Amino acid sequence: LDRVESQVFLTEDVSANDSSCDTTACKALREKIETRSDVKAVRFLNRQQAYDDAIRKFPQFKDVAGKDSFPASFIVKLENPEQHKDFDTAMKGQPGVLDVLN
Repeated sequence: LDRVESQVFLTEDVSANDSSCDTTACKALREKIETRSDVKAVRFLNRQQAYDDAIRKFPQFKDVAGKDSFPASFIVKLENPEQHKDFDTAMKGQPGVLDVLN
């Protein structure tokens, strides 16, 4: 068990109709994250998965949310939980990054 993971949400261009992070922008951002010395692993959650996860927890949005109104993200494992503070800051300053949680 990793105690914490970082979730890096992507702006709407990065993830558009991209189910597996196969577009130029998504790959460019993944590579910028993966090659950081403080990053252990990265996995991608597409817009469809983000919708399913959100609507599961908040069905109230069902009538107003389009199938792509929930941002995609990278779930990132760091080498240790202490590394999350400066990682978050760095990620928030990356073109294509919407927000960072945890």
